Amino acid sequence: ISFQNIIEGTRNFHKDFLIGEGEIFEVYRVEIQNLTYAVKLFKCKKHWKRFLSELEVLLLFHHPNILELAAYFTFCLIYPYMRNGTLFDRLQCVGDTAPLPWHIRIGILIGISKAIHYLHNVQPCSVICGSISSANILLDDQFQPKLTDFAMAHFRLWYMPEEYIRQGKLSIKTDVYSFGIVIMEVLTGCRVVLDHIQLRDLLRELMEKRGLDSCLSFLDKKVPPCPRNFSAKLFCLAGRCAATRAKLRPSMDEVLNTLESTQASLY
Ligand SMILES: Nc1ncnc2c1ncn2[C@@H]1O[C@H](COP(=O)(O)OP(=O)(O)OP(O)(O)=S)[C@@H](O)[C@H]1O
Repeated sequence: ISFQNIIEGTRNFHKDFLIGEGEIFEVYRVEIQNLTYAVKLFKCKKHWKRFLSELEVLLLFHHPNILELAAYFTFCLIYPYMRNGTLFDRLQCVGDTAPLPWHIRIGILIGISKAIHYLHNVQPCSVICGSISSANILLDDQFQPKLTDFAMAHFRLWYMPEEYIRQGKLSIKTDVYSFGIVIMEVLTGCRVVLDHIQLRDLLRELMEKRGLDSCLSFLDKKVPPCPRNFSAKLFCLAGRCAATRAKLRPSMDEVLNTLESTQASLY
């Protein structure tokens, strides 16, 4: 609420409160009364335009699965603290946390797809998210997912498709492509790059040569296998989302409906 609040809430930015740091922000945990926050300390015109883009999105649009801006000062942005961390960290079991069970994994994918579906259709101009990734998906105390990072958003590089890298093109289908790779991480528990090939290339090669049921062998070993058709629907959906040709990718609306029927077969 005040900046004085952030100094006290961090014991003046003591290291005990430092969460981490990226390219644009230094990030601290802040305790203000009986709520916990993460403050992203704005640390180059490129940097600046990405700060504005983050502010623009979060001040105008709101969704249960988008991490909301609570306050800002101007230089910093304050968000509610997400105690279960990033999807990436949980898939990689950072800190020796237990692997996520399938019903949470599919719930995470559904929530994020709703957030993207909402952003792709907000009343004035639609929003292309631009930085969809397992790192930018945060998780609350019940593993409800929260989409974050709109520094690359636009109104209409492992996660980026060819037509973006090669020709600068950007669309609704950009987010679908990135989301497809996230599904691949969620199914396998692998990083986007493997110990040195890309997860997307490995799964696409396997699906073309050996069909959808052969990916069963790449399901995350740290849980018992999900049902066969759950796996096949999700690998299929991931492969289509990550297609090289944008025209082959489903809309996020169709993705959401597919994810939701996939969840039903789990129950
Ligand atoms: N609301 C939050 N709750 C918990 N951890 C958070 C929150 N916001 C940021 N973090 C973490 O703080 C650390 C640093 O954040 P980053 O996302 O790397 O910052 P950034 O400067 O926006 O990043 P870019 O993408 O590299 S510009 C990461 O480990 C994040 O997961």
